[PDB]
Amino acid sequence: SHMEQLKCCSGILKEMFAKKHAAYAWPFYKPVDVEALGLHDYCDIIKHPMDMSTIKSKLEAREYRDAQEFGADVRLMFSNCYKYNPPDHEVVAMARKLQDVFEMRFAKM
Ligand SMILES: CCS(O)(O)Nc1ccc2c(c1)-c1cn(C)c(=O)cc1OCCCCc1cc(F)cc(F)c1O2
Repeated sequence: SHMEQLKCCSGILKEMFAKKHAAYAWPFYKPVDVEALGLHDYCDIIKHPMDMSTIKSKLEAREYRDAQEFGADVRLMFSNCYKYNPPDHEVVAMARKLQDVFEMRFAKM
């Protein structure tokens, strides 16, 4: 059932927030602060922004029908990072390391 699927999704996000992955997961914790980072072109490039706190809030509010909808927002968060930032940038390599953790956990359910 989708009820048991969403419970596993809470567990995946819990690992993503844990101190174990904190070294590369921290730039995805809260929404991208465009004013603090000085990213003048971020809103023009990224139409649908996403972060781990928004996914955590949408999960508690039962905004996802199934595990696929949760995975769609998690992948949107990574896809936005790959689209905006340069390929050689630090945050892109951090996104790949966090996605390695997500893809492995998301597949094993
Ligand atoms: C917690 C959300 S925040 O409050 O906005 N903090 C926050 C801090 C640093 C960030 C990001 C966000 C960030 C994240 N993501 C996913 C993006 O697509 C774009 C970003 O900014 C790019 C410009 C800064 C360059 C940067 C340089 C480094 F050496 C490490 C990074 F992690 C960097 O990136």
